[PDB]
Amino acid sequence: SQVRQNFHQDCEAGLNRTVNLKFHSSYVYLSMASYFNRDDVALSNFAKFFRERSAAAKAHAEKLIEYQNQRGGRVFLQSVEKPERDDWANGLEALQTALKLQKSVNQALLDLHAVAADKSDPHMTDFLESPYLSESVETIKKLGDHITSLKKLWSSHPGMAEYLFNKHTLG
Amino acid sequence: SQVRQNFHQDCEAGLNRTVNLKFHSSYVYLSMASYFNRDDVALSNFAKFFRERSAAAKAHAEKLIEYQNQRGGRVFLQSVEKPERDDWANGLEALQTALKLQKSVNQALLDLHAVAADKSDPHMTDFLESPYLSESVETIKKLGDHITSLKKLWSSHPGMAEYLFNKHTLG
Amino acid sequence: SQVRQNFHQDCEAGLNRTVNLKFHSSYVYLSMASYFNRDDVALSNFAKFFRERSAAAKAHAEKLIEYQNQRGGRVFLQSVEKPERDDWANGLEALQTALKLQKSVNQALLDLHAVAADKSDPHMTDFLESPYLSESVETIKKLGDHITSLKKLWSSHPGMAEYLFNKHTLG
Amino acid sequence: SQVRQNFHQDCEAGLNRTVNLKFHSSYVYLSMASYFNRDDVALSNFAKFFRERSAAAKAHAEKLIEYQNQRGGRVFLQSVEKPERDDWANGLEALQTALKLQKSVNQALLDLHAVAADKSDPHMTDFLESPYLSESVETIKKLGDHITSLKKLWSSHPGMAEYLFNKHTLG
Repeated sequence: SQVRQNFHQDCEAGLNRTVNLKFHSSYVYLSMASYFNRDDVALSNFAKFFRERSAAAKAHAEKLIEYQNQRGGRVFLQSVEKPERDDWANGLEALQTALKLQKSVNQALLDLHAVAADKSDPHMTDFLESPYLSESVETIKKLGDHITSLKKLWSSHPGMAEYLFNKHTLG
Repeated sequence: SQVRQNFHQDCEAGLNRTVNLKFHSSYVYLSMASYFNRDDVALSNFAKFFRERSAAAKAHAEKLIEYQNQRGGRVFLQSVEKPERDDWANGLEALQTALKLQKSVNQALLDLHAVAADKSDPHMTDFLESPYLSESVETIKKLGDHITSLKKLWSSHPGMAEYLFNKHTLG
Repeated sequence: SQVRQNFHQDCEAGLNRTVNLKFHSSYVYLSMASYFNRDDVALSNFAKFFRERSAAAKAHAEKLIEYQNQRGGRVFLQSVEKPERDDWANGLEALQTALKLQKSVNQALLDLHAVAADKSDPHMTDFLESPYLSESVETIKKLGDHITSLKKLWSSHPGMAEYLFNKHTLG
Repeated sequence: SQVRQNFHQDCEAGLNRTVNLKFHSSYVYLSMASYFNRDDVALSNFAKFFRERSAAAKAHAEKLIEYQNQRGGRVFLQSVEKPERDDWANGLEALQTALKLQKSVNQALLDLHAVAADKSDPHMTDFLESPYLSESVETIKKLGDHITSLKKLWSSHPGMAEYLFNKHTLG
């Protein structure tokens, strides 16, 4: 590539692994959004919340693909594995699964950053920091706050907890 | 009728039965709306909800009457039977009665569609599909969602369940 | 499902197969869009065109998932297979691959329609017709027109053909 | 300097070398812009393109001079060497010369970044990353895309290639 400069193979490969990871997350959230729209779950604002997370993860995957092209790397897409579950039990469990998902995606981004740093690629570390690393920690804080608030309500009544939270926090 | 063309007697008769069915539904919802406005029930948004369903069913009956005229059939109106109850117990029971009502009306519309299809009347099947069959399934999904949400609250406290739902969902 | 009515298992299953098919198409177009953004291909309007097709297929998959929920079926997501190629050769070949892709997706939709018809589900046949079947034939006609125009230019000079078409037709 | 803090001599010197490099680039592009305005070349949009690159490089040199003052360093200006050529042959050759020029300027910026990093100067690495390193890679990608598009047309007819590109891409 006539454009390629100071772009290491390990950074190119790591970038391709990270887009698959982002697509996988998006698919997971899509599953959650669809689950909450079921007539027997009926929590429209939980669904909306996960639909937004799904869209955000997908956009991230797309921007990482664009970055690959801009640096002169070659995009290699892999199959996207289905979510681990089709039934997400309830709103608290879905929220907790999302926190763990976001934390593992954050770790992958941290690891990718470390490779760019080790390879002395200031352009990539800069790109990874804003907005990827920053959106990650914000989302993690928001999910953590949400889990705390829902847990407090859960202790009183789970039926009412989900209904109230869906309305006052997610709405 | 100089206008009549490819309009079978069975479709004409079925159409007349369906308008009575629509008027009967409207009357049922009117009864529900009035019940929720009682000083000892006092759930103004439940009443409003059933008042809208009543108006929608009535409009449907009117449009079916117009369709009969447009195709050259003759309208025959029958007496409208009163609702089965004057007292609807509570908000959950009223909602459940409505789901069953909507499902039987949906079935009648499906049966009517099948007769039009069997008689090779593409104009009538098309007319029945949009908006009749489509509004039917949307209403059924909404009522199902509503019953799920109210049932969750019911498990905690029925008194509070109705008050909250009337305010946050129906309002 | 309290909402389910006149919804056959075969229609429910077919719907789940079709969303995977739609997601697979979207992924294919994403691959094409990314390929055209490579510094050694550089046909920004071809990329834009495939990016739009990708977004359209994804939206379709999402609406089919919503339909499943509305009828009371249960969504089961499967893994999304990667595109068959990472390198798409050129603009004419990418266009020809898309026509074949659209035609097979159209066939799957026709087959699904036939199952709904056989099961006497007027709601589903109606839903499949507009906008799914209609967007399909429009896209197929547009792709066919595009292939004809590009082929005419190709016969003179492929280098210039892509550059001109990218600018005057896709731009 | 009462203002100087955590500003190493090597970073101060490197900054002065980089402004000369930026001024030299600007001068090179000025030469290219003037060449394309010759009555015997007459490619007004190629000239405009190089005129913009010239202005951008000059602005960069000016901002680096300001940075030197802000950190308490002392600006030392050196003579600006003339471009290596007065005649740039054609549009493809000028474009290729620019890619190589941008890549060497990018390397100098990467080297400067590495010195700041080694000296533990987070303010300077941050300043170098945005917008210097980022504009560099964007320009390199754009020049690469341009060379690809022009090369495709060149294979058919160089006379027409320049005329079309000057109009459809650079215009």
